[PDB]
Amino acid sequence: GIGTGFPFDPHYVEVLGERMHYVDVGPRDGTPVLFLHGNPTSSYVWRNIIPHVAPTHRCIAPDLIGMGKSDKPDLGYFFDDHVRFMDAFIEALGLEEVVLVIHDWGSALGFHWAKRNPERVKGIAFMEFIRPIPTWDEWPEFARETFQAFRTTDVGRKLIIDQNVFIEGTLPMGVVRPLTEVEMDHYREPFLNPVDREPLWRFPNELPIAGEPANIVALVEEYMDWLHQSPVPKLLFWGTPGVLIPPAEAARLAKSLPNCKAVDIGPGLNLLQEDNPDLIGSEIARWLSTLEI
Ligand SMILES: *CCCCCCOCCOCCNC(=O)CCCCC[N+]1=C(/C=C/C=C2/N(C)c3ccccc3C2(C)C)C(C)(C)c2ccccc21
Ligand SMILES: [Cl-]
Ligand SMILES: [Mg+2]
Repeated sequence: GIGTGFPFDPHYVEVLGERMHYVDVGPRDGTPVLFLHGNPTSSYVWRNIIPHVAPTHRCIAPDLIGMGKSDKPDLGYFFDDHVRFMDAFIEALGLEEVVLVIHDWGSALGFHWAKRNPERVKGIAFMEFIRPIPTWDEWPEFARETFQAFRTTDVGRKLIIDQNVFIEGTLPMGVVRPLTEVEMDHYREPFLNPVDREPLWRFPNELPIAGEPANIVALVEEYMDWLHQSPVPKLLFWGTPGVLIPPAEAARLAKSLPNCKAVDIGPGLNLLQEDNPDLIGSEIARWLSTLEI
């Protein structure tokens, strides 16, 4: 079956005065592989991919601030806040060069960090990643009405904060196969207290859709432009129908991105890791063996 356990010893590091939790497994030397989750997940989303990689490479998987087992400061939980904390996490572990494996808002962090630190990125594997969505028509039809509602202060907070819709509704709708209760309970655990749900609401309000917020559109356009001019090895996983990255978009990127291999993981929405962890993990391990690391 698909594993439901999380058999990783907890590690913590102090970051801007807060403790951040992270997985750290695999060999001690070499180039580490840094796995960045997004909304509304945690390092749990990588639990069945890490074991394919850990035999050959160090795997580091932090929980974003306010998420997973990381601390919950008083924060806006803006993308800008996550940039400060992730920048500081990477320096607090003393990382030098890395390979990135990134998803959803973790991909916006990873691509933005790579743009600003290009000499330190030896490869990027990515899936269901943040790109500009120029109009609402380019958001999947089945999810337009809900994300339009999320992007309000009254109805959106009632849904996501009061009723925990991103965890109880949106997350399962991002997986083709049924999630089981152990898996849901791991995703629920950081958010049992409603007042701890601000990241889950601020994130969809940061998504670059139909030109807003314009600062996030600008930041994401910048790292997409960087990506298209970078020789860094790239590995793109995509599913059908997808959510952020539909098949036609994956095919465009497979053509336009330098040094990019694309892999079709079969049926998939947003949390591709939950529908096909073994192909994602085995293809990352293979690709790592071809990098000059
Ligand atoms: C970085 C991107 C991450 C993507 C994650 C995966 O995304 C998958 C695509 O999105 C799926 C979107 N659909 C859903 O989330 C389905 C669940 C919707 C909420 C259903 N629901 C409730 C509904 C309350 C009422 C609503 N109102 C008034 C309204 C108005 C406009 C649009 C939509 C809506 C909804 C949200 C339907 C309650 C009863 C609160 C509830 C309780 C528990 C679970 C689900 C729901
Ligand atoms: Cl989101
Ligand atoms: Mg504090």
